[PDB]
Amino acid sequence: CPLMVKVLDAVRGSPAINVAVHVFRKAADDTWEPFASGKTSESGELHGLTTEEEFVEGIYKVEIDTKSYWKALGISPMHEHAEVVFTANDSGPRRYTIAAMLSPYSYSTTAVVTN
Amino acid sequence: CPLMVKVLDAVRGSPAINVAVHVFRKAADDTWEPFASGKTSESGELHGLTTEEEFVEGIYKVEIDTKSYWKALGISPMHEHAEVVFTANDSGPRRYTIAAMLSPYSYSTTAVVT
Amino acid sequence: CPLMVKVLDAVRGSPAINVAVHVFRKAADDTWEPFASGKTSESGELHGLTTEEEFVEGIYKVEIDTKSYWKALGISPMHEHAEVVFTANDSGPRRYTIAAMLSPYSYSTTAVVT
Amino acid sequence: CPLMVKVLDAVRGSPAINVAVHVFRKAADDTWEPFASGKTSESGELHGLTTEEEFVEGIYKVEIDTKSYWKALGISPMHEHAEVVFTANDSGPRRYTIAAMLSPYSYSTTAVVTN
Repeated sequence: CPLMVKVLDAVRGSPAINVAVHVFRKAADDTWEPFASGKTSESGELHGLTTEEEFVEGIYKVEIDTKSYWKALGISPMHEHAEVVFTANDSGPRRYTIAAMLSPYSYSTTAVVTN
Repeated sequence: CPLMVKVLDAVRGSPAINVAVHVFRKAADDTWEPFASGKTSESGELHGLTTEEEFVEGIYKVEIDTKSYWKALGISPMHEHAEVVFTANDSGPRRYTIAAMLSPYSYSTTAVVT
Repeated sequence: CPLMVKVLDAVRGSPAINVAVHVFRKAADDTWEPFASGKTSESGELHGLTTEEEFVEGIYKVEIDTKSYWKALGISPMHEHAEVVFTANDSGPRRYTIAAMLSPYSYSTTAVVT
Repeated sequence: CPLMVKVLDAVRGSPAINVAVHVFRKAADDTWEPFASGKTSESGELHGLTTEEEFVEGIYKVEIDTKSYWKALGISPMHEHAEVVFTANDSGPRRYTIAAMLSPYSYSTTAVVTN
């Protein structure tokens, strides 16, 4: 499993469950073409987005629908979403985990890369 | 000053100076309309981007050229840039301080609203 | 001002006002020597804690009474209080801004050094 | 396993491996008594710190030696450690995961509490 996203609710101290996640890859021109999508599970994790065969080198965009997450709890948050754009597998295939920590008025998204 | 953007360097622990920041506002037709842009000062802050009259209710995108920042420090980052999209003034005028803390593999952002 | 502490509320997106802050410095015998204290203002900032003459090299602890802050807001937090411990001025005097962002279950802290 | 700590290096984008972690519990007096300790694995996680029987109600402090971590990588750190003090099991037994994200000049620690 080369790409996984883990989302945590730092305000309620719990996993961010059922959060929509969309992944895109930049095509040769300059457009973002749909690559994969899914929703986080009860543990706040999202596995199986793609495979080693499909996940080639490229610039990828991971957009987390944090707004719907907060609205469902009755909160109108600051951000429309949490997004990370990064280059993947530029020095060979790696396993990537996008770890996102959420709060209504702030968030962090970091790319954890392993061999 | 209703909108101020601050950028910090998580690796060196200093203000990220001379960083390019672009701000866009989403139009009725769903497109991104250029709003204002500038570069952070020695304190890592960007003031004067807009006015109270100009900064109406809406969805705004702040795009930081984090990549050029790292390049100039001799670093080749994994993150391509940093983008923060937020809804502003939907409950009346407010002053916003949008801060972004950078690292080659991560960014954190905060919004202080008063 | 060589040391400034700023506290923010990640739940409401505002400065955390009237937050108690206590600073200690580790003594030669390993005990925490009271150094300075105060409360955040309406901007969530606390200035004037110390001076260039008193702020010597050493290991400092900034203890933030997050608990009392939440209580006043009708919230019984799981986090008891934040402790930010750092070494200061070990390569000469520097100006430090210690910021802490709070939630009932978490806190993030940053340090800008100039 | 009621208490787990996971540490991530948000600056190098990897798990923070072999990081020492010390856990204390405030005793009836007002002092921090040793409770448990360990080192993070290659995944940056530390399991088996305590048991359901031993982890009773109380105020606990979890101190992560980030200073040694950054030095071993040749990176000068700002903080002595990343820490979290919290009341645990005050409303019955819970599972606690301390998620800490690290950078030389900043850290975040959030208690993820589940049933």
